[PDB]
Amino acid sequence: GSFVEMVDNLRGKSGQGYYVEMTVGSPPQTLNILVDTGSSNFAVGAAPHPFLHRYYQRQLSSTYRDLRKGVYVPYTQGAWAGELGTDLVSIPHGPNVTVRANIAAITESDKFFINGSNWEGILGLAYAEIARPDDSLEPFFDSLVKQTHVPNLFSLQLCGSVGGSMIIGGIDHSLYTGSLWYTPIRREWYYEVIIVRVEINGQDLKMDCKEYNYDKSIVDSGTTNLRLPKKVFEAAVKSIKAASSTEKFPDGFWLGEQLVCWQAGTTPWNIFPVISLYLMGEVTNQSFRITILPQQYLRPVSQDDCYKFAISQSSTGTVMGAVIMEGFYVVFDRARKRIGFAVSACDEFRTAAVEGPFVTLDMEDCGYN
Ligand SMILES: C[C@H]1C[C@]2(CCN1Cc1ccccc1)C(NC1CCCCC1)=NC(=O)N2c1cccc(F)c1
Repeated sequence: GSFVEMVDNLRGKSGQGYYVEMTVGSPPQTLNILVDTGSSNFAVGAAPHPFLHRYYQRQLSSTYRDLRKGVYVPYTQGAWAGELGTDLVSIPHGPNVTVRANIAAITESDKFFINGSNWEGILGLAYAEIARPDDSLEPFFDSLVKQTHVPNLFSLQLCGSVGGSMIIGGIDHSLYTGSLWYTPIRREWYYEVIIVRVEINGQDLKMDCKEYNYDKSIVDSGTTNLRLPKKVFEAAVKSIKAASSTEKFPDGFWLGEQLVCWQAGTTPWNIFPVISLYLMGEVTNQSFRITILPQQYLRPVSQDDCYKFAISQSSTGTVMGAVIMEGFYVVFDRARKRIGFAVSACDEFRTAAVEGPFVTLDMEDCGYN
């Protein structure tokens, strides 16, 4: 294929995110950057930190332009503070272009960088509406499309030391099998989508579909888990427990407070159910479903394989994190305001699936207002 040089451009450590090499400034300064569809800022570590192997040195870059404005980005689990500026940016294993982009130089942080993750910055690929300090700070992808002829689309193949591909400007047919099924991007802020039905081993969870998207459902490459709103998490855990009753697990396992380990190569994948998420399709009353295996929602943490239940509670809507994305080739079709899912080219009894079409009525009632 024509996008061959972008294949395998992602690396990472299990549960520590996927990173791409990005070259900043003049002379070049290459750093490993977290690929995050759940945020909108391009920000790099710019001062020594115990968890950083390297950092951006603005004084060494002749093309760096200080924007003379600070920036602060807080989250529930951590935060960072820095200085705004612009500099020349290229992705050596990405598109063959160089752009002048906004860059936040991280000078201080709290619980943001991960010890041993091998990444030193973050590439927020979501929209300007959630950019900090505000929506006037143009995200990297917007700068890329405005300054070059690169098509307004990117796609991600995250393979569960990890690897993957970020194809910028198109779709690589070698990265998937079967058909690509599209769900609309409801609103351009996060990559917001609509889940219309949930099944555990083919059994309908039978909740009002508004609950699946309360207060939003997002596609986020930067979040490890499948995060579910409290009511949905509780019903989904109750159903998963019942479907996996051939073995008993402590309550704390389902809450992520306890891990369960098995002798190398003996994990009884067959005892755990498959999870199906139905997404709103592109045609009236049409939906499709994506099916997740336990190999995706049970994440590996000697002669023992330890696992964490990677489905967790949220009070800020559903988050379809790397747990969900890892079974699929995911297309962020920004030009047509849609997200595509296909079976990824990366057991003997079951496989992750993308199936359709299904008839689902009143799907418009599933969205939060
Ligand atoms: C950007 C952050 C935002 C993120 C999820 C992960 N990415 C990526 C990431 C960053 C650092 C380390 C690991 C992942 C988040 N996302 C929410 C989704 C729902 C709607 C509200 C936002 N909440 C958090 O607390 N996060 C977080 C997690 C760890 C460290 C950190 F500093 C922040």
